[PDB]
Formats: sequence, C-alpha cells, structure tokens
Amino acid sequence: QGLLAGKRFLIAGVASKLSIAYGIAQALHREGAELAFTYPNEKLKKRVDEFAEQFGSKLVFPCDVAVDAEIDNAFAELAKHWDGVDGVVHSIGFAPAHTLDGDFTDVTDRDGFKIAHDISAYSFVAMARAAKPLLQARQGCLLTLTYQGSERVMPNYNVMGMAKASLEAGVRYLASSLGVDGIRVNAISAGPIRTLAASGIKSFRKMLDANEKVAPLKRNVTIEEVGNAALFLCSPWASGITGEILYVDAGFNTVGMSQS
Amino acid sequence: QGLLAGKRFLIAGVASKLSIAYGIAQALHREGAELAFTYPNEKLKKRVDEFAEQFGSKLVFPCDVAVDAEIDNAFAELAKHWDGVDGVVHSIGFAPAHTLDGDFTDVTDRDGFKIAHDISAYSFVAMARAAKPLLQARQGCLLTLTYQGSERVMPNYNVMGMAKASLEAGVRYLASSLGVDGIRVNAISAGPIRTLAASGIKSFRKMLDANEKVAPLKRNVTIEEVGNAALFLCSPWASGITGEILYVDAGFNTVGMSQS
Amino acid sequence: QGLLAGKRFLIAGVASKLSIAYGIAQALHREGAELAFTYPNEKLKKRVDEFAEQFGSKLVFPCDVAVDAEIDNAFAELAKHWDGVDGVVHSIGFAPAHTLDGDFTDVTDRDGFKIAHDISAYSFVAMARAAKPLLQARQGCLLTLTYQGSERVMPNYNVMGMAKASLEAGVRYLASSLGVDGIRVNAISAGPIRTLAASGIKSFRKMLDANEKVAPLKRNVTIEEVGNAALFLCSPWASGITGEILYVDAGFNTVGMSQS
Amino acid sequence: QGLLAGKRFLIAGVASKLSIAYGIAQALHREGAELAFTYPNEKLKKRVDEFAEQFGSKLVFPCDVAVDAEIDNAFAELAKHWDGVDGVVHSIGFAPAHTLDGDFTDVTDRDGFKIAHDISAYSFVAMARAAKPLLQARQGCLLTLTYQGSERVMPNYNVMGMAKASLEAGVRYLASSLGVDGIRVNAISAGPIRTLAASGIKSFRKMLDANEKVAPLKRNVTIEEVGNAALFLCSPWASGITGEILYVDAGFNTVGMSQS
Ligand SMILES: NC(=O)c1ccc[n+]([C@@H]2O[C@H](COP(=O)([O-])OP(=O)(O)OC[C@H]3O[C@@H](n4cnc5c(N)ncnc54)[C@H](O)[C@@H]3O)[C@@H](O)[C@H]2O)c1
Ligand SMILES: NC(=O)c1ccc[n+]([C@@H]2O[C@H](COP(=O)([O-])OP(=O)(O)OC[C@H]3O[C@@H](n4cnc5c(N)ncnc54)[C@H](O)[C@@H]3O)[C@@H](O)[C@H]2O)c1
Ligand SMILES: NC(=O)c1ccc[n+]([C@@H]2O[C@H](COP(=O)([O-])OP(=O)(O)OC[C@H]3O[C@@H](n4cnc5c(N)ncnc54)[C@H](O)[C@@H]3O)[C@@H](O)[C@H]2O)c1
Ligand SMILES: NC(=O)c1ccc[n+]([C@@H]2O[C@H](COP(=O)([O-])OP(=O)(O)OC[C@H]3O[C@@H](n4cnc5c(N)ncnc54)[C@H](O)[C@@H]3O)[C@@H](O)[C@H]2O)c1
Ligand code: NA
Ligand code: NA
Ligand code: NA
Ligand code: NA
Repeated sequence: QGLLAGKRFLIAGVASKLSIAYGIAQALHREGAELAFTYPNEKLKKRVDEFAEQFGSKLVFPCDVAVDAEIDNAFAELAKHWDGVDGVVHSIGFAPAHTLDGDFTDVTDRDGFKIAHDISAYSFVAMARAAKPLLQARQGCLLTLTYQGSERVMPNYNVMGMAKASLEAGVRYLASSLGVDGIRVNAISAGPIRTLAASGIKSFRKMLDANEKVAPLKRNVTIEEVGNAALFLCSPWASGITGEILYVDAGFNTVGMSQS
Repeated sequence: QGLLAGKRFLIAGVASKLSIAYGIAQALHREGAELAFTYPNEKLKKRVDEFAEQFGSKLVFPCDVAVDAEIDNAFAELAKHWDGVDGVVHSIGFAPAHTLDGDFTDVTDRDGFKIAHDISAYSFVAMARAAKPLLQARQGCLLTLTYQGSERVMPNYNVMGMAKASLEAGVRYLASSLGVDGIRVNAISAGPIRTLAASGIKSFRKMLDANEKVAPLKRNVTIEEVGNAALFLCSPWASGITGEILYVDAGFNTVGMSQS
Repeated sequence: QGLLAGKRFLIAGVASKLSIAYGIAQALHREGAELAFTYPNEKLKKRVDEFAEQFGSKLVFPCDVAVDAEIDNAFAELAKHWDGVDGVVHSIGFAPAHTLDGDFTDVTDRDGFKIAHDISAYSFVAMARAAKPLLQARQGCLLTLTYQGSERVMPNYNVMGMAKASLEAGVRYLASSLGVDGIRVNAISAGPIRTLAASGIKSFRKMLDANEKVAPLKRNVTIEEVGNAALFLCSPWASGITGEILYVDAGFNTVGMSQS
Repeated sequence: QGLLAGKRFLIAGVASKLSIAYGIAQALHREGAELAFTYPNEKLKKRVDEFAEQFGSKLVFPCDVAVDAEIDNAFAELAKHWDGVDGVVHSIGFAPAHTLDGDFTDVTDRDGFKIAHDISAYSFVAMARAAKPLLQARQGCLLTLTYQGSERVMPNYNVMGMAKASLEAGVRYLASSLGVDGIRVNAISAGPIRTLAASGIKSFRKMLDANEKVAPLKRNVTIEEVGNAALFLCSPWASGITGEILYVDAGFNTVGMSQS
C-alpha cells in the first residue's frame, strides 16, 4: 500500500509525456493515488484520454482556464464521481510567444500582459475557489508550479516573471484563506526542464547548459525529481507545510556567481 | 541651488494633499526640480491644475493608464515642452473595492484580478515604454510605489498583494532592459499611510495602531519620509542603485513577532 | 520495505523524547533506516544509549562539537562499522541563557556571541568536513535545523538570530562545495516546538499561543511533522533539492499581519 | 550649509584612499559633517591621522575591535570632545587569508570561523553598545557595510558569507533594540570594489569583469556611489528607514542569469 492509497488528485496541465504534470501524475499514481485530468481544448482531448488511461483513469474533463464556466463545470462534473478530493495540481502557464522574445520594455503590450497573468496566475485562484468544496471534504491541498524568474531576471522570460511573482503571492494569500479549513497551498519552483514549452526555442539548449554549469549539483533536474517533490507536498508527510515555495532546481537559486 | 536644480520630473498619481505623490512632489520641488503632472480623468483636472500651481508648474496632462492612447499622448504632449526628462514617478494603484474586503478565495473574481494588475502593475511598464525616449535623453530614472503585502500576507489587501508582487518583478525586468541606456528603475515599499485610499475604511485605524506597535521605531511613517526617500532615489546620490525595492516602513518588515 | 531500507543515518542532537532529533530518528527508522547517534557529554551517555536502543541501534558515540578531536573521533569510530553513510542530521544549537533574556544590545557579550556561533553554526561545517569521506561513499546528504529568527526579529532570541543566519549561509556554501560529490545539503526551518530548550522559560507558552493565532493552519507544528519533512529531505525523493531552507512552520513565516 | 551641517560622525575602517570608509568620509564631510576616526593598530596611526586631517579632523582614536577595552576606551575618549553623536559608521571586516582561498568544506577551520565572525559581525554589536549613550543624546544612527555573499554563494568568499549573514541579522536585532531611542540601524550591501582587500588577489580582476557584464547598469560601482548612499542613510532624509539592507551594486543582485 502506497503513501497515497485511497487518495484522489485532480491534475491540470498534461500536454505530452514531457509535461511536468505528467511526471507528477506518474509519482502520485506510483504511490497509489486515483487520478483525474483536465484538457484545455478539444484538440487535446484524445491525447489526454490516452494519458489518463496510462494511469488507470477515465476521469477526464474539459477545462480552458480562460473561461469561468469551464472551470466551474469541470469541478461539478468531477463531483459526480468524487465526494471529496485530496489535492488539486495546477501545472498551467502561458504567455503569447512575442512577449517572451526580445526587449522587455519594447515587447510587453497590455494584452500580452493580461493573458500571461490571467492564464498563469489568476487561473490558480479560480481553480482553488472551484475546488474548495471538494477540498474541504477531505482537507485536501493545492499545488502549483512556479519559476525563479519571479524573483530574479532570467533570460527569455519577460512578463512571465511578473506573472509568476503574482502566482507566488497568490500561494500565500490562498494559504491564509484556506488554512482554516485544513487546506494547505504550496508551490514548486522548478529548475528549467525541456518540455513542449521549449520546442522550437533555439536558445533553450544554451540556457540548460548554463544551468548545468552553475547548479551546485552540476546537472539539470528531471520531471521525476519534480514529481517526487510534488508527491511529498501532496502527502501527509507535508502536513506542517503551507504557503511554501519549494525550490527543486539542483540548488541553482543559491548561487550568486559561479567559478568560470 | 538644490540637489535637483535644472532637473525635470513627471509625477503621476496626485489625488489630494495626502497623496504619496504629493509628498514626493514637495520634496523634489524643494530641491529645485521642475515638475509636470498627470490627472486620471476630467473630474480631477482642476484639482491637479491647482496642485501643480503650488509647485510652479503649468505642465498638466490627462493620463488614464487604462488607455494605451492616453499614455502615449501624455508623453507626446510633455515632449513639446521638454527635450528630456530626469525621472518619472509612478504613484498609481487601484483594485475594485469588493476585492479588498473579505475572504481572498471567495472575492477574487477574474475582472477584479484583471483590473488590479492592469492599473497597479502593467501601467508602470506602459509608462516606462512611453517615457523611454525622454528618459534616454537625460539618462533619467523611473520610480514606483509598492507595499509589502507582495511578500507577506497583509490584512484587507487580497489581490493587491498579487498585483504588487507583479509590479516588483516589473521593477527588476525594467531595470535589466533599460540599464544599458543608463536608466535606473527602483521602488519604495512604503509602510501604511493615511491617504484617500483609506477614506471610509473602518479598519485602517486599527491597522495603523498595530503597525505603530510592531515597527522598531514605534511610529508610523509620513509622506515627508517617503518623499525624501523618493528624492534620494531620483537623485545623483542613488546612481549606483537600480532594481531595488527600498523599504520606508520604520522597520516593520524586519519584525517576525513583537513583544505583546 | 520502507523508503530508506538499507540506508544509514547519523543523528546528532537527541536529548529527550521531546527533541526534534528524536522525532527525526523515529521517522527515519519507521521507513527502514539503520541509525547511529552521538551524545554531548558523559552525563547524557546512558540516556542516549536508551534512546538508540528504542531504534534498534547500539552505535552511540561521544561528540562535544566544541572539541575538534571529538568530532573527528566520532566519525572515525562510526567508520569502523559503516563503510559509507546516507546522511548526517545536525540538530544541535546553544547559546548561554543570559544572551536570550533581555535587550539585545545590552546582553550580547563577546563570549556569548562566540559560543552561540561556535556551537550553533560552525559545528555544522565541522561535522560536514568530518563526515565527507563517509558521505562520498554513498553520495549521502546533510541536514540541519534552523529558525526564522535568522530572517526576522523573533522574541527572546537575540544572538541566536545571528547564529542561525550564519548557519543558513553555511548550508548554501556547503551545498556548493559538496554538490560535485553528489552530496545534498539542506535545512528545515521549524516553527516553535516545546522541547527541553523551553523548560523553565515562562514566556514560551505565550509565544506558542501567538504562533497558533498567526499561522495559516491555526495550530502549532509537531516533531512528527518536522520528522516527516526531514525524512523527505534525507530520501531519494529530494534528489533535486540542495541548498534549500524548507519551512515547516504551518505557514507562519508567510504572514505579515494577522486579523486581531 | 550642507545636509549634515552641525552633525557629527565617527568613522571606523579607513585604511587607504581606496577604503569604502574613505569614500563615506568624503561624502559626509562634503555635506558639512564634523568627523572622528579610529585606527586598528599603532602601525596605522600616522596614516589615519593624515586622512583625518584631510577632513579637518584631529579626533583620532585607537580601536582594535578584537579588544573589549579598546572599544570602550575609544568611545570614552570621543565623549571628552562630543556630548552626542549623529552616527557611527562601521566599515570593518576580516577573515584570515587561508579561509578565503579554496574549497569551503576543507578550509573553514574553527579559529578561522571564529575570527571572521568576531571581527566582521560581533564588532558591530559591540560598537553599537559602546556608542549607545552618545547616540541616544542626538538620536543618531548606525551604519555597516555588508556583501551579498551572505545571501547567495559568491566566489572566493567562503566563511565571510556566514559572517555577513550574521552581521545582517545583527542589523535587524539592533534596529529593534535601539529603535525605541530613535536610533536607526542600517547597512549598505556594496557591489565589489577594488580596495586594499583585493591587493594581490589575482582573481579579483576576473570577478570585477564578470560583475560588469551581469549588472543591469553594465558597470561597477564606486566608493563615491557607496559614499553617497551612506550619506543618505546617515541623513534626516532616511528618517523612515531602519533595519534595511540597501543594495548599491548597480543591480547585480537582481539578475538570475545574464545573456551570454
Ligand atoms: N519547463 C520548465 O522549465 C518550467 C520551469 C518552472 C515552472 N514551469 C511551469 O510548469 C508548468 C507546466 O509547464 P510545462 O513546462 O510542463 O509545459 P507544458 O506545455 O507541458 O504544460 C503547460 C500546460 O498549460 C496548459 N495551458 C495553457 N493555457 C491553458 C488554458 N487556457 N487552459 C488550460 N490549460 C492551459 C497547456 O495546455 C499545458 O497542458 C507551467 O506553469 C510552467 O510555467 C516550467
Ligand atoms: N497609502 C499607503 O499606505 C500605501 C502603502 C504602500 C504603497 N502605496 C501605493 O502608493 C501609491 C499611491 O497611493 P496613495 O496611497 O497615495 O493613494 P491616492 O489615492 O492618493 O493615489 C492613488 C493614485 O492612483 C491613481 N489612479 C488610479 N487609477 C488610475 C488610472 N486608471 N489612471 C491614472 N491614475 C490612476 C489615482 O487617481 C490616484 O492619483 C499606490 O500605488 C499605492 O498602492 C500606498
Ligand atoms: N524547538 C524549537 O522551537 C526550534 C525551532 C527551530 C529550530 N530549532 C533547532 O532545532 C535544534 C534542536 O533543538 P531542540 O529544540 O530539539 O532542543 P534539544 O535541547 O532537544 O536539542 C538540542 C541539542 O543540542 C545539543 N548540543 C548543545 N551543545 C552541544 C555541544 N557542545 N555538543 C554537542 N551537542 C550539543 C544538546 O545536547 C541537544 O541534544 C537546535 O538547532 C535548535 O536551535 C528548535
Ligand atoms: N570592497 C568590496 O568589494 C566590499 C564589498 C562589500 C562589502 N565590503 C565591506 O566593506 C568594509 C570595508 O572594507 P574595504 O573593502 O573598504 O577594505 P579596507 O581594508 O579598506 O577596510 C577594512 C577595514 O577593516 C579594518 N579592520 C580589520 N580588522 C580590524 C580590527 N581587528 N580592528 C579594527 N579595524 C579592523 C581594517 O583595518 C580596515 O580599515 C568591510 O566590512 C568589507 O567586508 C567590501
Ligand atoms: Na528580454
Ligand atoms: Na482577506
Ligand atoms: Na531582546
Ligand atoms: Na570556495
């Protein structure tokens, strides 16, 4: 019997086998959890159905986080199956491509800013509100994924740094709001990982190489390591932890300047 | 001859004599600066004309930061008078009243989130872009006002904490973008001060009293103290400082728990 | 088979059943670890022998961290039994009583400062160096215990805040030094817990009550929660994490001001 | 009449014209302050007498901060001339050369640790206590110099990172202790500057070059910029600021990864 035997988690953000959300699903399922999944649009439905089947789940629901009604409906549909949930994993972020490529001052337009914040930060708050009744029933938790571009300037990131800073403050405000219900709210700040987000981004290889040289462990992290940290934060072993941004970046954030 | 003799600053955010922006204007003008001002809507025009006259200025322009064209036009109009600017002070923030009163998870709706971030965070980026040519001409600086609800949960603040976290990351991304031009970008994180924002907010008195008990100096800060810190950050004496969030809160942020 | 089956850990800092180190021992042993223990002086030997027996261990060695030779000898003796170690837990701190009671400026004498730093911060570095060969053999990890008085002023703490800040920087420098060997180095920043340290300290009850009111979870943490977080950081599930200060304080650190 | 006309400051840490303390002295004197100086040992006396004369001062006293009696005596001697002081500047740090050159775990011995902390951190606390009566008389302030190796790993720094972390916590504890008297306590975290400390350190040039590439302003800071920031923090314009670590590093600390 695994650490999460008898427990239930909703996973939002699987896109491919490289997704952080996929690695999190694998780890939770490995420890005995039953899973449910959302997909962002109809074009992704069949792929997400396939991924869910890999984890023995047929609980798959549409959820475009741009749309209030879809968030509400995803949780209403989930509630037909589950009378309570042990956790909700938010592994969702987006900014228009143009905002991430070029000089910050020049390229950060209002709509680009709006979208980055709406999809990457507000959506976690909206999902927390929609999930609240199911979370209350089992004193379940919330988890999101952030990146240290929130706290220091990182390359090719621009307005996403603003949106992740917003998200991390959201983690804290949610933790204070929902803590009275026994609901913990945390984030993982992952080091860079090749996922669908990096596809066609020529500079990603160079950034990974630079990360590998700076990180104290002298290597890049994996979705398995992020997945295991997520497993921990979603488990009874993390019952004393809320409002926390846990860095899973092989120590990169702790270095100010590396030798060479 | 004052520290800012021959220098020029645009001040966005005067609403009343209690405004942080008013205290900043007073300090810059005291040290010899020539000033220009924006007003948010027609109802505020005559009041802002009056305030500007107090500082010997007739350079007063409309600028609703919700509107791209108005931001652009304010700087085009300013450029008819000034061929360069030594600094731009952004003292602008807003969230709908309902978002600041009640449980964070329950009250933080999408539009409330959007407005808080658009007006309180994005607007600084937009103003920086519009101001860039005038700032380049004199290697001028940018300054904004933030609050420590970005970093820790503060009462009656909710989504504004997310928006200020976004703003502070914006300070850093702007500093990296504009630093090559010699343009510094900083913020002051002010302790709580009674301004128009607190009018009719019953709990504000209690929060000020609590601040006064916790702060190492055992008193609340004033717009004169914030104004003098702004003067410093807008002056040649701060030429080595960029991307900085300077706390002017009588040390409040440094205390984890106070005796009694 | 537990998560730590076949693994070996040295635990320094058991004093009583209330000790943080005792809770950590319980959790590691629960998951299958074999344990070894140190004791600070002869008066504690029999008690530590008894505690070790509770965890099926007869590996008990003297180690007063004030004495270079004792640190070296403890690891030389351990190496007669173990050809490698999966982790070393440092749960050791001390400052003279007079330094923790009264006005910081008045009571912080040179010797009090020296002792606080020597025992609470330097000792972790010394133990890391002495443990290095055994840690290298299994790519084992290091863990220490810190308190958030390092980052913000906490009551009845004084020079211990300086010593914990030193310790946390030590975590980072150790992580960068030992990371090349695959050795991770982390800390837990625990919320306040009643242990032997609080015995006879009249104000401790009031501080716990205040913690309970501020913390988002509205309760105080336990050595079981700290123990489980330690288990995580000492396990393969934390392989992506080094140089990290993980807060296990029920979210206390995330709150700037609480309602009432 | 300068900003500091009629005000008095004690400067501890002048060694050569490159010293940070020398740049601070220049700025305070430029704005009308009367100055006093300490020297560490007899070999430095004549040089410090000469520097003091450059600022129109004959108030020069021995003060080896390793020795309790010398700290006390320096302030007793100063009090024969001054019935109150507006500020005390601590620009003193040291670690044995061997501790700063090589692998942190290998080279950080107990005595090296002890000295680094005693001279670089404890001495500020001791000087604050000795200065308290003179500071109380004018509600004067305290200022120290720190480096961001406290918060992130910086090269060729090792135990000094621990000692600066200790010092910065000391700033906070002092601010809480002395704030009731109206005494502010702050630090400047300076970017790297060539001073006597770098003489014969071959790698310093490379570290400066790396700093210059990363910093948002794309240049290194000077003692004039540090001096002007110190002037600010020692002036009435900073009356709202205590417990603060002000970064004067051309924005270096705000960057996580630079392009190339
Ligand atoms: N990969 C990294 O290096 C890295 C580092 C730190 C944090 N993160 C964060 O991890 C999370 C997962 O990203 P990933 O790297 O796994 O990439 P990914 O593309 O696999 O996952 C991103 C997910 O966001 C979903 N999404 C985007 N817009 C949406 C919408 N409107 N409605 C619903 N879902 C929507 C996508 O469909 C996709 O499933 C993101 O928040 C990302 O910022 C990634
Ligand atoms: N007063 C405090 O306790 C405190 C503490 C820290 C930071 N701040 C920040 O200081 C800044 C000034 O606030 P204040 O306290 O002086 O209150 P205020 O009401 O005097 O100033 C707020 C300004 O924002 C302007 N504004 C709002 N929406 C706008 C729009 N669409 N277009 C243009 N201008 C718009 C208002 O017109 C007003 O001039 C804000 O960013 C606020 O968050 C205030
Ligand atoms: N209890 C709390 O609220 C709390 C909160 C955060 C961190 N901490 C830290 O947790 C750690 C454990 O403390 P605890 O609360 O379990 O109390 P404790 O008294 O049970 O453990 C303290 C240990 O330090 C050991 N120690 C002291 N001087 C020593 C020396 N010279 N040589 C060897 N060992 C020595 C003591 O013998 C004892 O075993 C300490 O670092 C403490 O600062 C405690
Ligand atoms: N130069 C840098 O890059 C840099 C960066 C950040 C902070 N700092 C800090 O600035 C401060 C000044 O250093 P600097 O770079 O001007 O070098 P410096 O050598 O000019 O000044 C160091 C001072 O410390 C004094 N000192 C050392 N041991 C002493 C003792 N026992 N008693 C009395 N005085 C003693 C020295 O005599 C000297 O006056 C130090 O705290 C240093 O850590 C320097
Ligand atoms: Na960019
Ligand atoms: Na609230
Ligand atoms: Na005290
Ligand atoms: Na080193």
